[PDB]
Amino acid sequence: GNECPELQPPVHGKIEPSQAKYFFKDQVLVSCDTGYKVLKDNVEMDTFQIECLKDGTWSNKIPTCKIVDCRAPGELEHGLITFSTRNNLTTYKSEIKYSCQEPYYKMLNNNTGIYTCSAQGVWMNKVLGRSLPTCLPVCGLPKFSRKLNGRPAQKGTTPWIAMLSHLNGQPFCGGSLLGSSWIVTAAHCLHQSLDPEDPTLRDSDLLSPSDFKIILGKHWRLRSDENEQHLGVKHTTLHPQYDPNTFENDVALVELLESPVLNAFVMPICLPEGPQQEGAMVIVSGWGKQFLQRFPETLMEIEIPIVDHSTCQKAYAPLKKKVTRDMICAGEKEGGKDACAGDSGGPMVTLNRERGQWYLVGTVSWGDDCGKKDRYGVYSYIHHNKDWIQRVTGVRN
Repeated sequence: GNECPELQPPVHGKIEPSQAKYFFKDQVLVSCDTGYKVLKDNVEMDTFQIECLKDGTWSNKIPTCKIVDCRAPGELEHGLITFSTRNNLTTYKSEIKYSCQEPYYKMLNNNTGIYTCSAQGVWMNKVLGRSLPTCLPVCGLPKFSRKLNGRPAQKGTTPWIAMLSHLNGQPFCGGSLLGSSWIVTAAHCLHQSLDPEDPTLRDSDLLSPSDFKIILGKHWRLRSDENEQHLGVKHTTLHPQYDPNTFENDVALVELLESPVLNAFVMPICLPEGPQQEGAMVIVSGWGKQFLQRFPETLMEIEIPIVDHSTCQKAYAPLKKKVTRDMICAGEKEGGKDACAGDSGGPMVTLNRERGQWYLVGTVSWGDDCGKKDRYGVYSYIHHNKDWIQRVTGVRN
């Protein structure tokens, strides 16, 4: 030998140790700059080692430096990936952009959604870092308009209402879609009538996810739509302080087994962000006979004002029925037939201007027999238990 030829550092790389002349048994590591790695026969490596042989030749040839590949970006549920070039580059320094599926979803915290391929082969966002953005369900924004009591509801104007039916489709309660997977309803909808001689709620009384289903995007009471989504039930949670005899905290939460596809006919209703006032106008909807002579063919609605707590209590006091602070009343005049509005668990909503958003004020309560509640319509004051609901479902407006 015994000297080996001068070595050429690869592009975007280097060689160590850097000697003026190399002689037998000398060794060198070939490495690459930040964002690049050594490429030897399609195997990536931090360094590759060469040595000077006795005959004066190097053990191998200088490999090359290949740019790092962040590979395929993480999937954003309800979101979209938009590359910053027509070639969809997933390599070092390249960028992509996450966008939520408008208008049915919006990005949480309005994160830029921009991710860059880092030197360590990971897509990184300035704020979240490695974590992906969150696409939230847009609530209370109906896509169909209102033509402008008692009256059949216009198709598409109540995309949040849920029908709690038997496995065959027979309704027995109402409900509202919250977030992506939750149905808020009345606690007394989720258990069989208790024994008058032993009025205590027990687990066997509760009905199971196998006993009923949820139907969304439904307009006709008995007829079928193409918009109807029949979903199975996963689990149910009645309010911890639900009293089936006084109907205190008569609110419950149904976790759907599979989530509905959000569209022009199926969207969640917004949670309350503040208490309601006396005289405030609300809308109550349902499929029951309600204030009608006979059962309707389509969903029904009625715009009625809120009644101040006190006046309600006073009207029910002579009947030994205590209207608790977790309850809200509505209607026009006591015994005015509009105290029978809605189905148990059904929604009571109102408009938040100029937010142009609808939100849930209460759920129909005190049972499905209006004779036992003819003074005023009593509902589970959602505002009162917003914390528990938000705590359990993890839902945000």
